[PDB]
Amino acid sequence: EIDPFEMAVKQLERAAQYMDISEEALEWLKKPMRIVEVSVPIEMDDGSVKVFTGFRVQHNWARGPTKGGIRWHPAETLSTVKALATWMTWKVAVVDLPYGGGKGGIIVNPKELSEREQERLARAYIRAVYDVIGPWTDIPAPDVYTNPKIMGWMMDEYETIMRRKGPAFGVITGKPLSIGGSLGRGTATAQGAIFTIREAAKALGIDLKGKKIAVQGYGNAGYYTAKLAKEQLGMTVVAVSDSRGGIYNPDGLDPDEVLKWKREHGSVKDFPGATNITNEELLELEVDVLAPAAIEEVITEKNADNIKAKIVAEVANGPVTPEADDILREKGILQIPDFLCNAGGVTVSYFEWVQNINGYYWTEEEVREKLDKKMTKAFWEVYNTHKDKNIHMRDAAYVVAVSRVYQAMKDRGWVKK
Ligand SMILES: NC(=O)C1=CN([C@@H]2O[C@H](COP(=O)(O)OP(=O)(O)OC[C@H]3O[C@@H](n4cnc5c(N)ncnc54)[C@H](OP(=O)(O)O)[C@@H]3O)[C@@H](O)[C@H]2O)C=CC1
Ligand SMILES: O=C(O)CCC(=O)C(=O)O
Repeated sequence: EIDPFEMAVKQLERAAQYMDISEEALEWLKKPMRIVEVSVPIEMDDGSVKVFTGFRVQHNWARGPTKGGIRWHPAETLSTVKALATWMTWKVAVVDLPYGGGKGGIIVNPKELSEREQERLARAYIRAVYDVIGPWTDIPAPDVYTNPKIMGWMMDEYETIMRRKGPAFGVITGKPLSIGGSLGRGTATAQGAIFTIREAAKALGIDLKGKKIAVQGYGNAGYYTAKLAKEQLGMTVVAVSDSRGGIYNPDGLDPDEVLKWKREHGSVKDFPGATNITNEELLELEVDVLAPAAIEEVITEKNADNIKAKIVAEVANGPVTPEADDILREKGILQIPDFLCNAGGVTVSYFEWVQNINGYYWTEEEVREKLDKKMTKAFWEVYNTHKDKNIHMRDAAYVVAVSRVYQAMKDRGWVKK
């Protein structure tokens, strides 16, 4: 139940309800512009040939070449890929990139595939979808169960097929630094989230120096968010959690020590000098910034009234339900929309694509400054729409993104109204 695509269409329809958009443009936006389903045959280590199902959905390319990652998950469906491409369209539109929306995926369990089999899978996927991808057509990226090594393999296969007739480095992002990689990719999402948190604090008029932050989820995104907050913003990290449990310390925590203790003991549980807590009561501490960077849909009707965070930074992909959205807005809580808070990753991916296209590569400082400018401008545009239209922050972000895409469509002459 609860079809993925249908939910995206519903959301797109809730967004259009707050803005003036023609019916033909909305109907165009409700349909992906191109969907490609291909068979991906690879040779297994036992010599047998197995055929996998691969997807490549390009939702819209009015603003430019489509952008989106490739997922290798056993539960991947065409509907999920279409919904994620639709969401990626708004994600690149809100942060003002010359990109469209795209997405790819292969129905495969990568846990049971060896390195050689994974390389064969990546190369065969490239051989299957070469005709619909390119540096100026469709730029894939890392995603769940996919890493930069697979990006390098895919880029090498694309370069082999294209015969080095153009910027083969720019066809795919997230590559290793040795081959067309970009500095600052590892901490892109956390850096963008930190920039949006700083801008939100500036908007609310509060100083983050010496304040408290709780991060729910301690993956790369959560750990880097906590570390960057403590370093740059000067905030005090109070509570973190893994999939198992959480810890509490009112005097503060050192993210590096927590990470060191997490990989050593396999979990964040039972950290010395800290009190063991659960995610459900961790979301309820009185803090100024709360950053859910974990399992989706963790804030609902049950716990919406108990949130005491002044700012909620949705690092994860939609951890707050729309009814919880309304409840939090009624309480005077500033929410950064999920596809705006974690837009730093796609922005750094765009920077990598620009570097590959141009043949000139930037330093860490230049990438950080450009990311700062882009994220600050996007957040301030969203907040200004919020204030002007008297709508929710998520609604304002949807309004901005759909307005940009609609203007791009009207300029091309695709829609006459
Ligand atoms: N990675 C990125 O570049 C960006 C990520 N996002 C979204 O953000 C989130 C984090 O990013 P990512 O680095 O990929 O995640 P990771 O795979 O690196 O880490 C996953 C983490 O969340 C924890 N977790 C899983 N389920 C729960 C749960 N039910 N309760 C509490 N903690 C849980 C895991 O715990 P444990 O350590 O015990 O396994 C782990 O700490 C994801 O949801 C992702 O989709 C979007 C923006 C870009
Ligand atoms: O870099 C990209 O194009 C996709 C990265 C991503 O998964 C994201 O930013 O949500």
